[PDB]
Amino acid sequence: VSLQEALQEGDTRALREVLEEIHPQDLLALWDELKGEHRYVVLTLLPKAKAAEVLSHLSPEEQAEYLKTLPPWRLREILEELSLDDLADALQAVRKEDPAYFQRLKDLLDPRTRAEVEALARYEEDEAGGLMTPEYVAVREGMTVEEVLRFLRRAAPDAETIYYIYVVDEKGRLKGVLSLRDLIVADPRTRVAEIMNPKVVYVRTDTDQEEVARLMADYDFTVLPVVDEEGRLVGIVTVDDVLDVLEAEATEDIHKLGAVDVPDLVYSEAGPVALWLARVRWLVILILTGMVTSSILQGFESVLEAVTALAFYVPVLLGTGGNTGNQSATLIIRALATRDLDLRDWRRVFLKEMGVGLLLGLTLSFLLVGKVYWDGHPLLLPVVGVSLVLIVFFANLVGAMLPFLLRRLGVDPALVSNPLVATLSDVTGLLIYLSVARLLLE
Amino acid sequence: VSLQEALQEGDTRALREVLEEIHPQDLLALWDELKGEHRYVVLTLLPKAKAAEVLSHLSPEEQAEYLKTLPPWRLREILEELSLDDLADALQAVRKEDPAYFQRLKDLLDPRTRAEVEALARYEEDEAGGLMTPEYVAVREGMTVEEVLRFLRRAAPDAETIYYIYVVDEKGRLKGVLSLRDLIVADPRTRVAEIMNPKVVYVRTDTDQEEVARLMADYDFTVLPVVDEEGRLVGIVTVDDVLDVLEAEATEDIHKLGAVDVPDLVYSEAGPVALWLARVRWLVILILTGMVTSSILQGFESVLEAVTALAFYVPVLLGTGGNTGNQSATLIIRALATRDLDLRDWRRVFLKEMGVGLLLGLTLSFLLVGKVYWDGHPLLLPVVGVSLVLIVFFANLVGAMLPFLLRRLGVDPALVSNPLVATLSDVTGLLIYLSVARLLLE
Ligand SMILES: [Mg+2]
Ligand SMILES: [Mg+2]
Ligand SMILES: [Mg+2]
Ligand SMILES: [Mg+2]
Ligand SMILES: [Mg+2]
Ligand SMILES: [Mg+2]
Ligand SMILES: [Mg+2]
Ligand SMILES: [Mg+2]
Ligand SMILES: [Mg+2]
Repeated sequence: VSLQEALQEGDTRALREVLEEIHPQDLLALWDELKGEHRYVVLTLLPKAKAAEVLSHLSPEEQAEYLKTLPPWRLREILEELSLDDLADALQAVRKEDPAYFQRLKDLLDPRTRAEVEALARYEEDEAGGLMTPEYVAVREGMTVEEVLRFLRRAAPDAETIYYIYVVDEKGRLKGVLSLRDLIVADPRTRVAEIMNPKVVYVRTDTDQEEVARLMADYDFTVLPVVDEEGRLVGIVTVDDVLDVLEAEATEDIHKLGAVDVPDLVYSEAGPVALWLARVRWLVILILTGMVTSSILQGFESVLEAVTALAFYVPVLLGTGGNTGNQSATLIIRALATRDLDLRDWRRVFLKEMGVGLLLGLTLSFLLVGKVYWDGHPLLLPVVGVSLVLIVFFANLVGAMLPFLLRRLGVDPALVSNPLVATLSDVTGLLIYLSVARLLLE
Repeated sequence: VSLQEALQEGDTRALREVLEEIHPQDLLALWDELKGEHRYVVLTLLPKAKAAEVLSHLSPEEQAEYLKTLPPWRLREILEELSLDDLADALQAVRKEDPAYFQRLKDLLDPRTRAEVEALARYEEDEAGGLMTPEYVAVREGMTVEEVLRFLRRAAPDAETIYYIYVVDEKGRLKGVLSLRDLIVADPRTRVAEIMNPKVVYVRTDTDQEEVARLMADYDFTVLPVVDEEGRLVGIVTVDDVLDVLEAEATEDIHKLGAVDVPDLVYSEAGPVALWLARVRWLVILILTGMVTSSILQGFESVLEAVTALAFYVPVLLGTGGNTGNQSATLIIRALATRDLDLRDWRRVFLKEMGVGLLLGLTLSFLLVGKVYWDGHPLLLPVVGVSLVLIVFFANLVGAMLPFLLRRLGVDPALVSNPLVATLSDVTGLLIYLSVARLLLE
């Protein structure tokens, strides 16, 4: 963290001596800790490589932000020494802000590369496309080892990775892998179609990130081959590239465990007006059904004017019944995602749960009713116990069987938030404290 | 999914023709879909490799489970053709169940390997140790390229990975990397200390998984070098190995967003008794403070017998106030984790939020109070609006400033669940509907 010295004079000499011995990340680490001036000045000095990298690892918006400021003499320079896949996605960041700057800034790009990027924008950001890089290593089945090792002796600094060589026939279709770990021990005269592997795993141009992701986690890979409608090899996907697709779809899920329902969402980047518009979309439909909570507490007013001396027992009661429905749904929901359990594993849970439900209800009842007495209302004390428990159970069995419900209909169970619960757990959670009090007084 | 044929006869011939052409994973996929008999019989047929693999990818308990049943003539067989790191962790799985079987089963292990694993158990399963594998590639600074490429021509099938060669001096200390991608283009006569990289990133033997994980996501690596107290290179960590550490610490986090507070937790594996003991640890402390919710609704009974005609407005009211505190805490909590925001970023949120809070409260008030009239209680209609709003705000500002609170004291913010909120959001959320009704009647 000494860089903050060879930069205060705004010279040239003492600065360049640093922007060559420090790793891109160190910078990224102290980047959001910089000033609108230093940054605007550093992203125009580090070498072609470093500058490019440090950019691809910036918020999509923070990227296009410095693609409108940075001097045009460096644009046609960075865009090149910048990995293609990282570009494609990054280049798009701009489009969400300036549909013109795109068409224009795009020209600064060499037509030899542009035509390639003019194909990675046609693929969604969900499917393989928006992740696959064309800079791969592809050989032919009718070649030698001494030949492939010599083919990589060159064109090695122009391919995302030469550790996994793919094989394709004349028509361009894939038909086998070829670990370099093998090209090193094999005999220099051996054919390629004899050390290769015909049983190759792949991913279609259109496969949800999550899906693609999973494969590289089970099959313990690091490089997945992307194919097209017919079967031609048109791109590869790196692991450090998908290692993010996780934290992303991971934070997208932790998010939908609240109201917050917006695709890519960061925090430091979003004015109060922004959070508001989204957060309040949900917070509202939620208090539409919750509204019915108080409307029903009305229909049963006749007998309620009798439950006059009590009813103070709807907070602790309707809440604990909610907390339950949560743990339940939480646990099952993530499960459905971790490929643990399934659409066919619902019976098995329904049951398994009934046990935990009535199991808890009892431990809890002893606690609530133990004080529902000591508090000062020994009168009608069954309404409390019979309900808390008759509910904790009825609740845990709701949040537990709901997530499945969605999947049976095709919908990210993550949608079944905690509040969607702490609400429907108030709806039904009340009707019980009513019949368990009405037909407990006549 | 044809395997279910060459297995019904319980023969020998037609079965082994399958357990040779089927990938380990296909099996794992249909493993939890098998019977206590087929499994117990298949894990004794597949070749040394496949059988070993399929085991390392099984719940820690489901592992040690089949290490007490499987025939002893296969144990000293699997435990060998089984990667060391995966063993270490796996062999421990047994220890949490049988402190004897361990000491014993351990014996079937070749002393040459045993002494190696008798060192991977002294490292926590949180720290690097429980993840680092000793089967790495380490060379010396004073060697050539044609020499390292020739050193890998052999001992290639006994190293976790030879794609990233590490350099160390005579005393065994690390001092540079060496990408194979380089050993391929460099001149066969070039020394090692001239194409290597002195600026190497590393991880100490004791570094929380998450921490070690992060590195391999930023520096876009795939192989991290593990060092010891002094600085000697004693192990490496694979990406596909850490790619899990994520989904793990990822699901540990989504879990702590409820009561569910237990380290490694799977679902299919946990008798209602299991879930119960943990889930109910939290659901209890939670309804200890929630208990206070109804005890306070008492202290204000004198004025409450007055609020007879009403008070049915505590469900929709105290709930929406809770839903708010959730979105808040959820968003901020995950942020603290995504390295977005910080312990210094508390002021900027407190403010940013005041806006969103009072912003929402109003949108919401319009909704609640719009019906608090049309419902049939136009009388004292301010108690509803003034509170809902005076609360939505005071709630969102709680769940928003709570996660930081813990971090200021060193505690995984994830602990601040949603229900921990939907409860404290009931405590304070009430006291308001009281002063906003008591000093609104005199
Ligand atoms: Mg894996
Ligand atoms: Mg990439
Ligand atoms: Mg998605
Ligand atoms: Mg999801
Ligand atoms: Mg509640
Ligand atoms: Mg930890
Ligand atoms: Mg990364
Ligand atoms: Mg490993
Ligand atoms: Mg965590």
